[PDB]
Amino acid sequence: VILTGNSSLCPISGWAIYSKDNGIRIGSKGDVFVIREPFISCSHLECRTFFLTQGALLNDKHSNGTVKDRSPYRTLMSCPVGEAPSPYNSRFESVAWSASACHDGMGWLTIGISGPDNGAVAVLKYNGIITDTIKSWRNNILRTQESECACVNGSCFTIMTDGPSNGQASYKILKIEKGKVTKSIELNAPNYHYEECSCYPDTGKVMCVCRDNWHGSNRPWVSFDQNLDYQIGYICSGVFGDNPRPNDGTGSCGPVSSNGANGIKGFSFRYDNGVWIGRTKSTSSRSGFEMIWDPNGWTETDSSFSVRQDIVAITDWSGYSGSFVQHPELTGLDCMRPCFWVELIRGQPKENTIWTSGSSISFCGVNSDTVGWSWPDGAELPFSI
Amino acid sequence: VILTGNSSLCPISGWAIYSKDNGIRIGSKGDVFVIREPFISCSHLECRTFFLTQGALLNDKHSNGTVKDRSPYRTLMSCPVGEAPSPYNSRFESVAWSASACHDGMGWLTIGISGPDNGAVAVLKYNGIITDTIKSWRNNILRTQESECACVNGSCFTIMTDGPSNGQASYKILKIEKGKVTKSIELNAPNYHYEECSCYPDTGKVMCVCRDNWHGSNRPWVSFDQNLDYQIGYICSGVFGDNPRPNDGTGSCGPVSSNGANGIKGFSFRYDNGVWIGRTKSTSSRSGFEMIWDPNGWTETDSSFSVRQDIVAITDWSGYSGSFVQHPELTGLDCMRPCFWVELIRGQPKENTIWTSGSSISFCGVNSDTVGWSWPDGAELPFSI
Amino acid sequence: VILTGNSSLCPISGWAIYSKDNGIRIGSKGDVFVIREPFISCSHLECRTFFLTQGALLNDKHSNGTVKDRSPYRTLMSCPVGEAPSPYNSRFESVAWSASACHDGMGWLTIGISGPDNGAVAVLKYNGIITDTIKSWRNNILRTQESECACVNGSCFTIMTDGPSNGQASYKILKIEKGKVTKSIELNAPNYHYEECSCYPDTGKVMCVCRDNWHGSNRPWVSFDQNLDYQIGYICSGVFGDNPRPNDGTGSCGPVSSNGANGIKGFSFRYDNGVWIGRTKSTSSRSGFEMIWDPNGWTETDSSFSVRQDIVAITDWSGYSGSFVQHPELTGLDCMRPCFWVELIRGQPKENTIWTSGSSISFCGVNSDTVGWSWPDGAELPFSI
Amino acid sequence: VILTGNSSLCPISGWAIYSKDNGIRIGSKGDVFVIREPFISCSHLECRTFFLTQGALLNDKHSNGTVKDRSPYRTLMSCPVGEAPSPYNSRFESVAWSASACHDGMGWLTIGISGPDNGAVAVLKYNGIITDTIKSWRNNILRTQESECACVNGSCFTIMTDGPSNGQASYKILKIEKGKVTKSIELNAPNYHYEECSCYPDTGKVMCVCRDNWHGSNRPWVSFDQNLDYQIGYICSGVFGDNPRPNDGTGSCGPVSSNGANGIKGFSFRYDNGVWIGRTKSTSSRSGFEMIWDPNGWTETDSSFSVRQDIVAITDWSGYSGSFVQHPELTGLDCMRPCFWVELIRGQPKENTIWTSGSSISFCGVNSDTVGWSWPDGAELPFSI
Ligand SMILES: *[C@@H]1O[C@H](CO)[C@@H](O)[C@H](O[C@@H]2O[C@@H](C)[C@@H](O)[C@@H](O)[C@@H]2O)[C@H]1NC(C)=O
Ligand SMILES: *[C@@H]1O[C@H](CO)[C@@H](O)[C@H](O[C@@H]2O[C@@H](C)[C@@H](O)[C@@H](O)[C@@H]2O)[C@H]1NC(C)=O
Ligand SMILES: CC(=O)N[C@H]1[C@H]([C@H](O)[C@H](O)CO)OC(C(=O)O)=C[C@@H]1NC(=N)N
Ligand SMILES: CC(=O)N[C@H]1[C@H]([C@H](O)[C@H](O)CO)OC(C(=O)O)=C[C@@H]1NC(=N)N
Ligand SMILES: CC(=O)N[C@H]1[C@H]([C@H](O)[C@H](O)CO)OC(C(=O)O)=C[C@@H]1NC(=N)N
Ligand SMILES: CC(=O)N[C@H]1[C@H]([C@H](O)[C@H](O)CO)OC(C(=O)O)=C[C@@H]1NC(=N)N
Ligand SMILES: *[C@@H]1O[C@H](CO)[C@@H](O)[C@H](O)[C@H]1NC(C)=O
Ligand SMILES: *[C@@H]1O[C@H](CO)[C@@H](O)[C@H](O)[C@H]1NC(C)=O
Ligand SMILES: [Ca+2]
Ligand SMILES: [Ca+2]
Ligand SMILES: [Ca+2]
Ligand SMILES: [Ca+2]
Ligand SMILES: [Ca+2]
Ligand SMILES: [Ca+2]
Ligand SMILES: [Ca+2]
Ligand SMILES: [Ca+2]
Ligand SMILES: [Ca+2]
Repeated sequence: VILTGNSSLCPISGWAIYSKDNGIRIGSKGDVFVIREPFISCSHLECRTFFLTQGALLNDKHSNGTVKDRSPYRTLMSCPVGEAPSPYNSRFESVAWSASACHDGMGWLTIGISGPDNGAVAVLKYNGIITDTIKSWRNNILRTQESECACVNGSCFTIMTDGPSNGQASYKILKIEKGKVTKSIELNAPNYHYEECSCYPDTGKVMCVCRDNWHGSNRPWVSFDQNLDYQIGYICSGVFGDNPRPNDGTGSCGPVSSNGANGIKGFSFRYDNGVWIGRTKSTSSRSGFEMIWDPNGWTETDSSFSVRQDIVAITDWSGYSGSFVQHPELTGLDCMRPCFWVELIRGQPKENTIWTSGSSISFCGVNSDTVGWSWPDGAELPFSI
Repeated sequence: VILTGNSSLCPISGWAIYSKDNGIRIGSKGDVFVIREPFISCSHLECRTFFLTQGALLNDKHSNGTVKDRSPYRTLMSCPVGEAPSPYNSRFESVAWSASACHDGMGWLTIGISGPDNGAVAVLKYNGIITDTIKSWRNNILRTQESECACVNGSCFTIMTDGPSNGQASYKILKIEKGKVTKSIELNAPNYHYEECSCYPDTGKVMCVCRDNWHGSNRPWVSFDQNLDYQIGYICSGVFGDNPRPNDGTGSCGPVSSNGANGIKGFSFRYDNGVWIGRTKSTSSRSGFEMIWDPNGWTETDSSFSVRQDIVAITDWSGYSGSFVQHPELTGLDCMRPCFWVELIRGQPKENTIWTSGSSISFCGVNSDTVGWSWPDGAELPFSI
Repeated sequence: VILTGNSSLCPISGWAIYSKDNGIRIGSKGDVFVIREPFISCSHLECRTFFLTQGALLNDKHSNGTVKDRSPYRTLMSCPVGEAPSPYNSRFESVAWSASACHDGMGWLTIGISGPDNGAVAVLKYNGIITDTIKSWRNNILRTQESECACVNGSCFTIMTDGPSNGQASYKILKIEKGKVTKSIELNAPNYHYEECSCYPDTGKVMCVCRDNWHGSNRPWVSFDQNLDYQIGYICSGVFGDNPRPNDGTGSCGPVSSNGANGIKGFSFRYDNGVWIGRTKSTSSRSGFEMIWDPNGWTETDSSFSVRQDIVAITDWSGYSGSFVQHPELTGLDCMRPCFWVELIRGQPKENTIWTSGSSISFCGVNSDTVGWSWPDGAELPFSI
Repeated sequence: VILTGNSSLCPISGWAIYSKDNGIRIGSKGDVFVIREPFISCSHLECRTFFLTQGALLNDKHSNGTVKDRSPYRTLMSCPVGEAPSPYNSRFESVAWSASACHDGMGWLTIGISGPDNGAVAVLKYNGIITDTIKSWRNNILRTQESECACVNGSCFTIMTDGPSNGQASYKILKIEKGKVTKSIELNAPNYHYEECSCYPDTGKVMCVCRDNWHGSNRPWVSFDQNLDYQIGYICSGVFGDNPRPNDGTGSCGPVSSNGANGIKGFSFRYDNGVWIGRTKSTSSRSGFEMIWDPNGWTETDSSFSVRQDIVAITDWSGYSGSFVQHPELTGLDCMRPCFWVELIRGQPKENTIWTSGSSISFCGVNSDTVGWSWPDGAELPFSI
């Protein structure tokens, strides 16, 4: 089976809860990795949670300093969806402080970036065997999606960035076939900033919705065909998607400068000229989560929208979010099912612990009845250590 | 293989012990979930224990407050029969504070209800993929079996309730095929109350024995064919099945009002006009367990019975109980084998720990020699936390 | 595949070490069951360690009182050979304070006895499904091998005892086919005492070597064909096999009364008129272990022997031992391979802990070079609890 | 599938990071074996880490004294590559204080040496069944590779040593088919010393690079064909490979006596007359690790080399290292892929803890971009115990 990736997104009305791992609550007692940057990806047979460990467990002195993003100890590992990530249930994937993974219908591609900030190297594996490497081309923190790559017709596609986090950087699309890079192109995107892209397949092409850490509080997007012919823009809705951001107002199809510096990984799904936006509830901190349906928000700049569905209350911590899909080959449906996950970050810098970790929740789009609620992390901090 | 469900219940003389997980005893030291509402269900290949976690482990501060029935942290998970439920041996099924599950011979159906009390949503999954949702229709704690659904001829069947726990509510039978609701019907049952049904297949139809929390100390039942043509009644025996209940006396084929409010999940198996009743030994607390064979107790109101088999002594805590079956496709027999499980609740509200959890035992009906004994939880409370 | 059981024992010169689980050393820190009565049994594909848990882990207060033999919490479980028995790696088999198990080439038979001392019941399972029960016929601690049953030509065979531990009791051979008892016979053995038989297949028949707890310091044996036509005797060698026992001297083909009361489970392998005897090194305590080849010891009463191979030094604790075989279907050999295990008992009554448990070692017979040594338990008692 | 072993080593430019288990960091809180002497070996389907436990876990009193090399508690076990070695994820292989293992395309061979120093016995298993034994022929610590054996065309090959660690000893090549020794030959190697060989297949033959503990600070090598026709020598490069060693200088094709006593297990890969040398960074302690490409270093004695790639900084502890290969049957390539692992030793004798253990990293050779860095153990000693 190679996944064809030729179907369009399923029609949906809302989001049904799919998983909740309670990883941090469980890790108070059990042997659970300190992690961050979790994401879900599926094959034609099953779904897995990928994550970047800190090479350490919760409620242990080695969790000290784990707010830090990059180290030689961080590893990409995976476990079944909805299970707490433990050394006893997790598969080792790669040594990595930035990662992506996806399944083409025949095997798992994993991409794990490690090494020094001035010369990092991405190691590509297919079926767990090294198949390629990509070295930093700007010598400034080579980095990738922290969510699943997108597979169409036997090729998989990702985005990598190298360069400043606070100014113009360099962005490339990669086409990968059985773990080997077969094509790449650099985005000609002066005045754009792309990080941590959430990319999905749709009708034989790929759409990515990303993070502008330089000067945009709306999200940049890039779409492309299998030949890497691409288009770029920003989501136009005045329902701004990044964190931090301004209050909702008049949007732009270029970067919205107000509160544009810094950011958070996120995602959106385009339906025609409309968009499903996942975002924090706070404009200033990584708190709460909600899904908003804006029926003209892909291309129009008003702040009007039609549906809001609560996911995490504003009084609870949230974190990264990302898209994942379930292909027809897995579901038996005739359309591409859209899903998403949310990372619930606990500890530093917002809480007075020695450590930082995240738990996860996930949802899938359905055309049937759903409900808003809050499904927060629920851990009681600090722990014994 | 779809399970035919066309066989009748095996002839039996008593109950042989099948499993004991010692979960709470083990959780004094190991990494074991805080749970409640466990149940067993089987495929044509194996048997599994399902349970509602509290998103926390025993002997940890996150076990605090786990007497509480519903939260966003509760998840439906499963592990092999007889094993302690741990994050290291348990599969994630759904986010849920009320659940059911069953296997049609081809795949697992799980039903997990989460969300707010005034608008809960049941998420149905088949082979782990969301296939349907059902929203609360009375906006008052949508809830289901907390035991296995029943499968006959490629369709599976369950009961859901919505409305008051202390007055007339609404009860629906659902027919589900590959995880999609294909038919439903509301019971016309004024003056009845149905919760937490224990439902089994028998001769191409389904029988459910349930809990009347409003005003019955005997148990209500509902039977139906594959078209959802149904019959309703209460078990007539004066050997009253609920907890609490009066002393044994003259029964009724409608609800016995004496000590009828409140209740406990339980089960019974009909054989002709007779009945095997599983019940607590105490009339006032969730203590002890016994099986009673009353050869005319399905339809006649006397308090006489023929056989009593001890399962848990009255000096030890019991809890919920439920039916499960082993189909011919699993056992190789020419009849449907009846079995049952018992939840052994420890902690709150009867013990003044910070937590509540349960362990489990199970038995299967045999036409061979058996013995009464007591197989209680055996944990020594409190733990370290 | 049904195992034919038609081959004869392989020629051997000594014993090569096969496994060591270090269970108690590991259980000082890790989550390891308190156990006793471990044994190994194999299929045509793999070997497993079976054991009777105490429903509790080491280094925990529930290990208190575990010198006690029988309780409702004890369960028969299994794990891979050489692994520490944990809730995270062990399969649940049956509720049991006495047990046997074996594989016929198509599936696992397990026999688990639980219930009260005056009316215990053995539950037989095949492929994990209950297939028969056997109730106590003397109402005095129905009990079985605590080692593997023997399979020949699609039937499996075991021995059960009911009656006094210090006087004449009742002994039956059982023939079991796909978990159903198809034949049984009571041994006509006045003045014999049979407990805890170690039984192996050989040339289409079965040989069992057992424990006389009444009045023999040599071991009783019983051999039989597939029709349960049997012969009985005691091992004649003056190299006495039980513990306690006298110093080596003149043996008997009936029970040797000197130091005959009490005993230990053990085994021996007959080769022609010779015997391989496994025994403790101490005559008075369960200490040390050795294998002795006595080339005429099956039928002759002298105390001469030709080979001794050290297994555990006399300064270290030993415990039960038992035979297991590896059939041609597993090994590819043209003969039946003899193997044995030893239980290394720690704690009560010899050591001042609240608990009793055992670890295990095992060996297989080879016709190649071997060496004597000591492979003791190695745990440092007491633990924190 | 038998692995042909007929391909030559892949062309490479450097080493891409393959795994990092963080075992000791994880064992600060989790249940992780005390180990040493880890090594990786692969089949046509997967890669596994093998290791010698001390029959004890980290952060527990039974870790006391584990600097000691040989005991009856040490066992050869295996787990998936990159996972912490735990009793909950590790398969038991053999009882062993010296070992090797490898897969011939059809099944796993394991070799585990246990017993006394004056008469140790190697137990050979194929698919987990004992297939042969080899006894000590010099009665002085029979010992083997502590890394994978090499398989070519259905036979597997290893080196064993018996005799002094500080003078002339005896060295044998063994040929093994389905776990049975089918041929052996003693090396005629007066004035050489061979221990702990790292052996790989290349073009239908085997090359081993070993440790001279007697009087060489360069490494000895032995190559042979399937008939065990052999050649011997020492690596000629003045880039000395052992630890301890003198500063780089003029090499020798025989043993370099300067600082020749003592040593460390290591490896090298021959390409034409050149060599890839893995070595510690320190000349005096087991600190740091680097890969050096010396394009004439197999046969020429100068100290010039072309490429140095950092692996572990000199400020951090390293340890043993060894070769492993990935065959074409696993990778789908047309050449034999060279890889290596490094053991990162913590505790005694360099740190004053009660215990000694190791974690591991591994790399594979690629003809694509790579980078030098440091991926050290990272644990913060001491632990709680
Ligand atoms: C333990 O559970 C109980 C309910 O059984 C909670 O009330 C406790 O919550 C704590 O105390 C209350 C009064 C309130 O201050 C709340 O915010 C606290 O969290 C709970 N204990 C803890 C420590 O969470
Ligand atoms: C810890 O290991 C050391 C070796 O590194 C042992 O000597 C200790 O053994 C104990 O002390 C010695 C002197 C002797 O009394 C012995 O019998 C003791 O066991 C060991 N410590 C412990 C507690 O086993
Ligand atoms: C590679 C790397 O360190 N990426 C960072 C990321 C990054 O700093 C910003 O996008 C700015 O470039 O931000 C964050 C973040 O929480 O904002 C986490 C990521 N951490 C990890 N992936 N480890
Ligand atoms: C959905 C829900 O909360 N169901 C309750 C159930 C319920 O309160 C009564 O049946 C009255 O309606 O009672 C009990 C109970 O122990 O009596 C446990 C259940 N808990 C859980 N399933 N979580
Ligand atoms: C069924 C039962 O309790 N069997 C006992 C056994 C028995 O007491 C003697 O054989 C005398 O009959 O002795 C021992 C023993 O250590 O001697 C352990 C066994 N314990 C267990 N199998 N649980
Ligand atoms: C069999 C044995 O004990 N081998 C030793 C090895 C050996 O002492 C030297 O090579 C000298 O002969 O050295 C070392 C070592 O760290 O140098 C570890 C090995 N330990 C183990 N394999 N257990
Ligand atoms: C914990 O981490 C902080 C931040 O890097 C460091 O400065 C501090 O020394 C650490 N504490 C210990 C005991 O290692
Ligand atoms: C431990 O077991 C003994 C022996 O049965 C018992 O008498 C004692 O009370 C126990 N201790 C505790 C605290 O349960
Ligand atoms: Ca921004
Ligand atoms: Ca709009
Ligand atoms: Ca009631
Ligand atoms: Ca009656
Ligand atoms: Ca005796
Ligand atoms: Ca003799
Ligand atoms: Ca623990
Ligand atoms: Ca040397
Ligand atoms: Ca050179």
